[PDB]
Amino acid sequence: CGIWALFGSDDCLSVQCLSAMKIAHRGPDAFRFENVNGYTNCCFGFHRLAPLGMQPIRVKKYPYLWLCYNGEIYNHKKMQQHFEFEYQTKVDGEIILHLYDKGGIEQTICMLDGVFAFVLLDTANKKVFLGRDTYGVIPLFKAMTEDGFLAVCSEAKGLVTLKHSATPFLKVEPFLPGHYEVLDLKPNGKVASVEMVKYHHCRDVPLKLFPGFEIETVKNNLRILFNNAVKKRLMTDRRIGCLLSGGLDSSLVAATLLKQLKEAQVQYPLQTFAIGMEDSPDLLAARKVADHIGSEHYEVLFNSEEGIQALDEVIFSLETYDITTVRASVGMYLISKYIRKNTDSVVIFSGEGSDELTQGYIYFHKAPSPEKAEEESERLLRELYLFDVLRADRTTAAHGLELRVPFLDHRFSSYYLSLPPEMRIPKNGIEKHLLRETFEDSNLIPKEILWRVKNSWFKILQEYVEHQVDDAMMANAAQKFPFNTPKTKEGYYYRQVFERHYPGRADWLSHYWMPK
Amino acid sequence: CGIWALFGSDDCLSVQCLSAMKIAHRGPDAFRFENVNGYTNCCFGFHRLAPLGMQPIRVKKYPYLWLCYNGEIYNHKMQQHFEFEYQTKVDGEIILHLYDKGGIEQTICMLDGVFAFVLLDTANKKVFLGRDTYGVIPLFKAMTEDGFLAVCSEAKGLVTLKHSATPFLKVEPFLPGHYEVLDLKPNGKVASVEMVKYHHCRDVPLHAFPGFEIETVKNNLRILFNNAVKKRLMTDRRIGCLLSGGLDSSLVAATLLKQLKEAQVQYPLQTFAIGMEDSPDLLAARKVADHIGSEHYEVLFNSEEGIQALDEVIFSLETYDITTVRASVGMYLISKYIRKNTDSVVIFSGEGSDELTQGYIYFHKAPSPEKAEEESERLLRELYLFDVLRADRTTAAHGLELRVPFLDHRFSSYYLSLPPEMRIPKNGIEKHLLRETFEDSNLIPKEILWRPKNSWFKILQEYVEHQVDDAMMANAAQKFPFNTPKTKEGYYYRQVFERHYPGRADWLSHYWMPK
Repeated sequence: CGIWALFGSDDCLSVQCLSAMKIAHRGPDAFRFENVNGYTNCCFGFHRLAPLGMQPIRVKKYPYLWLCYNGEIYNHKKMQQHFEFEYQTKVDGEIILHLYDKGGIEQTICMLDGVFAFVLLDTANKKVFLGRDTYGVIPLFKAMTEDGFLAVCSEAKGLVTLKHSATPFLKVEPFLPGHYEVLDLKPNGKVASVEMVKYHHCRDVPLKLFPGFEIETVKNNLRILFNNAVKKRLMTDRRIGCLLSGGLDSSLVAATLLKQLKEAQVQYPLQTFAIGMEDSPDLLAARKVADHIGSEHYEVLFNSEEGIQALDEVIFSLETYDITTVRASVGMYLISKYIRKNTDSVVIFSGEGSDELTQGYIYFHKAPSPEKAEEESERLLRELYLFDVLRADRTTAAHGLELRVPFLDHRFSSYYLSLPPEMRIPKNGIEKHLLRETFEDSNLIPKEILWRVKNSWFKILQEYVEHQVDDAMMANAAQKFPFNTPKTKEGYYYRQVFERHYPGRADWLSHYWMPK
Repeated sequence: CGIWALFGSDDCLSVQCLSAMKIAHRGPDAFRFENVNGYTNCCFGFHRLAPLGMQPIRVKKYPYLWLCYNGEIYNHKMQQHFEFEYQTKVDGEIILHLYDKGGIEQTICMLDGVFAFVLLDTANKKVFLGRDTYGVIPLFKAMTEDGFLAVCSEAKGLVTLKHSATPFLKVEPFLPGHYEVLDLKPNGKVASVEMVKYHHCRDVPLHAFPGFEIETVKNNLRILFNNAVKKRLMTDRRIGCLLSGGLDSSLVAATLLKQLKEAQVQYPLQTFAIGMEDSPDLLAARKVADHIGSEHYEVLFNSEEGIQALDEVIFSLETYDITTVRASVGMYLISKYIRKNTDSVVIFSGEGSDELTQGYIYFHKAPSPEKAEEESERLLRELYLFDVLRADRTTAAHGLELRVPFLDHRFSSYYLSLPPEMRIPKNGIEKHLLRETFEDSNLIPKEILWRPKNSWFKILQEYVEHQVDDAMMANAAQKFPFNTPKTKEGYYYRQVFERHYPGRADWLSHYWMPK
């Protein structure tokens, strides 16, 4: 789904509908453009994927509450029962209105375990509220003007097109994950920012066994939390698939997903997807996992020409120029296109965030101290809304598909980060040793995968960019891209394409990778 | 309230949204712009006039029915007769409750009120377009041979539309009294299937003295006029009136005030009269207001504003007819004054009396009463272009509403069913039956009931005399081949209309027939 708001508008709302429709790829099934009574300058916009729920949500009990949200709140039945809240509509996000009425904005955002990005408007109290998930899933982009012009969109493609007269420059920036912004609605449609507070994560009480921090009492808790995350991500009326990259995280996610699906009396078989080159070891591992679990495996053979042609599309969708995310997202875009075309699975489960939480990266072997490794992991999790969640989310949503990341749930990630740093660090030369040990006896995935001319894909990209980028431009790039100057030709070409699609807005990224 | 629906659109939808906002003046409170699931090419748009609804009506009992209408029916509270539960607070949902009951022919023939609706049935794969018998609520359709369809309220919301597959699209006013059925092809585009008239009264059997003697007809006419005013009274907005100083406006104002007093209405009636300084029409309006006690607001509009409002009047009225523009200048000014310095939205006016009651001066020179009846029926059929068109385009242009009490289905059917001798002028005075009907109720002073019948045309001609050169009137036969203006005023109106609406000048076939 795609949310969109235009609180404050000196221009007409018809010239500003093209920007709203620029994110129509998120849901190509419905679209509603609606204004707000008394504040006709401010409007809304929603896109839906897959009967008679739509947005904005205006309920009879709260006539002054206007909510435009996209994502999934998993603990809505566990809270509509704890506090009786009659829901007029079948929308998952209706509980946000009730929680806001009951206890304001601070308590309506800390009890939404799940992924979400919402815009809330209160005419009675004359206030506007924004929100994003604590890890950056379900992104949000905000554009603010000193006059009081406010814009919010799911992606940045819906804000750069927007025209605001009486102000030459409009600043479009990604909404900081884990934050809520309270702004005051002036009686002319404009807004004035009143506060911006980070609510961090939470460890919800209404969600078994959590004795302490012993080795045998940690693996059991990790298993319980992972299974609970998969179970709570299961809830949906749409088909669920999986992306088998061949790694430990994807294999564990697929195995647990299959087990919980079988426990949920689900009729459709699970569809696991793998993308790679011919006879690649990753594809072999994915096929081994699929055969071990018995899932409908769909292998996609990567051809370099398709990636070369789709470089521009993936740069446009991802809205970034970082080399690593583009290289890792070209294949994800292709596999999402294949899933949309040849299969009927929309909900996609991936093991994104495991490497940045379970110390899964190679350079973590060179951490001077476990505390440094923990700090690096926390920093990666904070900056996850720009590198991997962006790659796993924008590319997935570019084809009308939904993303689920069980490794990025609040409870399991919080418990893993609360573990002593001596346990998260690699122990016997293998990264993420604790996660591998926690599933030794469950027999979820084969043992050889549990504990585990060279990669001839980046060579094609390197040679293509080298042929397409001149050395004189690279020398000139110091005075051509003053902010985040590319150091290689690949970065230069990615930046060139990104500026061609988005001119002058390159502040969305400030670093690349690898703090060895 | 304005409605704007697209079917079979191929040139996206965001670039086609700016055409809908051209009718935002009808309702400036809210605005919706929806789509059709499975038919993304099709889209809907509603402009609401003022708490929680919009009119892409989808009722959970009929998930495949999407209705958009801009009007108000007076027979919905048929709900008691049919025991039809209504999910929403709108009075158009019953249309769906009727469409499943008996189709579209029976639904549109039992709607007592003004309406122009578009309905989409996905299950039956059809689109239905409807308009009232006298066309009080406007409706304009633009259809291409490819399958494109654009149904709006006014025409200003369709001339902006773009067809990337056809150079020219024909925007024509939907006929007043027809229902149109179109087959919904899978590609969103719609072909043309059927278009049948439904005419007039068929709802009076299933909802609420024979003879033609002079007393019985008078009693029946009084009863029907009172019933029309009473059924038009129902609304949540304030009710005003336009005191033109004539018989029809005075009668409507008196009956409206009497019913409002019978309705325990707290707010006083607001009667508005626009005219020149010290004019007989304004004096008559003041006399009527004093006799009935309504709060009277008088506007002494000067020639400068009327001249400066000619462009906007022609833009809103979408016509180049001389008389329509002449009356529409004053109607537009009085509507602007009403919106600006008054909280009254619903307006009552006698638009349809001079045609249905044969109250024009030239009706005296009638070759026969049958000829007069035929002329009156011809005027009623073309009423959606001259008088109703102005009374709607100059009212909805300021976020107001028009409630014509004289063009009631039962009242018109009974008046037109009378012998032609009674309708014709009796003693050299037109509308004799209407005047005799209310001669005992003491609604309005006798000096105004009788005595049948302000220099604004002269300044209009003076302004448009040094604006159309004598050379520009010589080539009018080669500059405006269709409906060539015979006067300089008509040439000015036509040039303004062409500047606002280029090429699409076939909406008005004739100009106006005084005989």
